[PDB]
Amino acid sequence: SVLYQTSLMSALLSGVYEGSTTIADLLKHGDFGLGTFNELDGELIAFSSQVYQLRADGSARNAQPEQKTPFAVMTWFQPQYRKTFDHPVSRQQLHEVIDQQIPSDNLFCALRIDGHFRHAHTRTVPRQTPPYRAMTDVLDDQPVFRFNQREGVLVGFRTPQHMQGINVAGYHEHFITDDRKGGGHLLDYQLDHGVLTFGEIHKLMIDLPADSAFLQANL
Amino acid sequence: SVLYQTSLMSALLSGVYEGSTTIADLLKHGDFGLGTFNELDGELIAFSSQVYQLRADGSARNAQPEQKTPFAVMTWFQPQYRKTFDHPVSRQQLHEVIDQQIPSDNLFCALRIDGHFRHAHTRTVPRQTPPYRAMTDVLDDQPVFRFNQREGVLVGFRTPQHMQGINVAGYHEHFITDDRKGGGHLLDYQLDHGVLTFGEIHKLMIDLPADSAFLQANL
Ligand SMILES: [Cl-]
Ligand SMILES: [Cl-]
Ligand SMILES: [Zn+2]
Ligand SMILES: [Zn+2]
Repeated sequence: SVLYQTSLMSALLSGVYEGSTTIADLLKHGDFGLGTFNELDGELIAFSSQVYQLRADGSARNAQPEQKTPFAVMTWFQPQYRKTFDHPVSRQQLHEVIDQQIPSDNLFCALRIDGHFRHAHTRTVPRQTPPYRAMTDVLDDQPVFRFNQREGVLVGFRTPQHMQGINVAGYHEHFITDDRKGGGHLLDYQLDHGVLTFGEIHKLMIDLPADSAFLQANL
Repeated sequence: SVLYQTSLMSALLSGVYEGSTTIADLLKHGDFGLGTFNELDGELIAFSSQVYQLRADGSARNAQPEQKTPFAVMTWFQPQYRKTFDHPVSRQQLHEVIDQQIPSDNLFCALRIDGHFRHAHTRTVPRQTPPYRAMTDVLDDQPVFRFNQREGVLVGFRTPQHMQGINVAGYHEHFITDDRKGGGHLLDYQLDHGVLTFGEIHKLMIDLPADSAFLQANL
């Protein structure tokens, strides 16, 4: 298993909000992952090669193969572990299960949950036009959506602290509903019951783009 | 071209001085590069699939395929640029030639020089036994070797500042003499005349080990 990363979080945060990488290009290096759309028009969630666009209004829709991303992380998901929960468990409790099984912070984890969420709180970036506001100011203004008692899918990664420059350090998780019409970037959640699958990943490929914005960015 | 990195500089600097990766394993992902030997017994230089061990006494010898490394960076060298110097040029002048041609700090460069060095100043780490002294104290005690008016080969990489956690930020260059009996990790040099070949690299593969020392290291 290889975590295949398109560009750098530092480049995204510097104001490089467009890339030439398509959703079809992402699915060449995985069936599973997360990322951002061109102009920061929400974020993607991918699992079993199905890709959805999650937008700031709490909506999900099928991603089109031609859509472009300035940043993404994909893998061929090959989980080594399965745990079924018949009783409610919080996000932080689920992370403790994963951290106990993969206690080295120096490895990546990929995690998926299929089940019934008591709640799933989401906040997703809206489409930006330059000159760009500070990301923290954009997030202050974005409403949180609260999915209550919903069946759905969670996709996430755990990133080592030794990667903080390059990627989201810690857990990054996205959510989509069973009907695939709702979801977002997760702030917190509680699983009422469902199945966790996850695995460790030892290999990271970083693919730096050629666009002039990336090349001329100050990192 | 892919820069293939075995482990992390942060893990090496934390005191993880042994890996299970062999020189033969390194040559599976390149013909060119740099790295460190188990127990920090000097450093390797590799070019056209020839690999040499450079030790603290200023000696070079052929590396054996079974020797192990805790850290290395290798590539299939595919230079896009060639410049011949008929007149003396310093290391810092040569770097200016490369930086002008590949002005984005956000890309990697691989560089090779074949030619006659006015001087090549080297300092190479000696074999360490735990408990380990601070790397800065070890370097303070290591003599500098000065190669004067020698034909030889330089191998090096330029690492983006956006990678400082993971790798040597900036230029990392090693030197070996024509007779392959002398060389080391370069501090400074001047080329009297010779040929520079170099290329940009957009892709980095980081391969994290499984040994308990790496997994239990604090990074
Ligand atoms: Cl709620
Ligand atoms: Cl000298
Ligand atoms: Zn997200
Ligand atoms: Zn060196």
